[PDB]
Amino acid sequence: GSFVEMVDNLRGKSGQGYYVEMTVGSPPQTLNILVDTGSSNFAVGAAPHPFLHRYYQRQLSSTYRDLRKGVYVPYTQGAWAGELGTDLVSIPHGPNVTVRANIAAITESDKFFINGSNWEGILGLAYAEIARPDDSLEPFFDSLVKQTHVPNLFSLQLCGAGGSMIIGGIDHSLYTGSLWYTPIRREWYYEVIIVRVEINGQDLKMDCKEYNYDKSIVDSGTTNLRLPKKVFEAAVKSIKAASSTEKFPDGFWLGEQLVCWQAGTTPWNIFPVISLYLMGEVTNQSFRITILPQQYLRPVEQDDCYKFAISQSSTGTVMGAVIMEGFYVVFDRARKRIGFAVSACHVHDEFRTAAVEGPFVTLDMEDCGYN
Ligand SMILES: C[C@@H](NC(=O)c1cc(OCC(=O)NCCCCCN)cc(OS(=O)(=O)Cc2ccccc2)c1)c1ccc(F)cc1
Repeated sequence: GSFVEMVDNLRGKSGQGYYVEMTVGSPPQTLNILVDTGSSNFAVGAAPHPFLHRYYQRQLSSTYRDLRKGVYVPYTQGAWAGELGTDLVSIPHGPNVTVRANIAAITESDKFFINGSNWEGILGLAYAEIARPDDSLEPFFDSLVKQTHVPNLFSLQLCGAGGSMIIGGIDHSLYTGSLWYTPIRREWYYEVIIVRVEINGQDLKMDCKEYNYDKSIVDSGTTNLRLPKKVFEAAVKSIKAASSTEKFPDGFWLGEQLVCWQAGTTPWNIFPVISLYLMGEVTNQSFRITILPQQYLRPVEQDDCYKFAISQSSTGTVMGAVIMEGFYVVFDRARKRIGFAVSACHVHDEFRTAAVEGPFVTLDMEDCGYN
């Protein structure tokens, strides 16, 4: 395909975050940057840190421009403090352009960087509304689109146990079947609306407003499929019931205890598939994405240990890596929609595969959103 050079430009397959190489400053300073659709700030470690192998050295960049303003960004897991500036930025295995972007030099941090993760910064791909200090600090992708010809669209193929980030388009070799789109409800986080949830085909039977209580987002920076407390509780009960041929401790379901199997003997078959129906592009029409235990049971560095990766949240549903690793996801910003298609690299077995199917009839989907 025409976008071949961007294929396989991500790393972090069996790791702690998917990252892409980004070259900043002049002379060139390339760093590993976490791909995060759950935030909107581009920031890079700029001082030595125990978990960082390399960092941004502003004094060595002749093109660096100090903005003379501090910036602080808290996340679900950790936070960092830094200094704002702008510099030249290019993505070697991404678009063939170079833009001057806002860059936050991370000088201090608390539980942000992850030991052994190999990434030294973060690329917040969400919208300006949630950028810090405020929405006036233009995010990287916004700069890319405004300064260049690059189409306002990117797509992610996260390959778990690194993947491809196609910028400006789509590569058809990354998925099979059809692409199904759900509207981006509002441009801040990549917010979507979930209208129905099934465990092995069985409806969880909860008011859809509960599935999006507060909000539902697609976030490549979050490991798990996080669900509102009420939904999490009902989901776990149903999953346990469907996998009753085997019993596991309560801690396993809370992500506190790991369960290991002899190398290559994990009974994937005893666990149910999980389906999330998303609002479609046509009135009263929806489609569903289905993941396998290979997606929600994550390996932990002759024993194969796994952690149940569906957890609870008090800030809404978060469709993280657990969801994204089963699909090729198209962030069509230009048409305010997110597309899903079965990923050509998703992990499965000879009996089941992840799926994206439709259409389905779902009424009153507009009422599912939180106001
Ligand atoms: C990068 C990594 N992300 C995480 O481990 C990560 C990020 C989160 O919130 C967003 C956030 O903090 N974004 C800010 C950027 C990340 C900062 C991390 N301190 C929440 C989160 O919590 S969780 O519900 O998934 C349970 C959990 C906790 C710790 C480790 C694994 C799983 C885990 C990640 C690992 C694997 C992936 F496939 C994708 C992402």
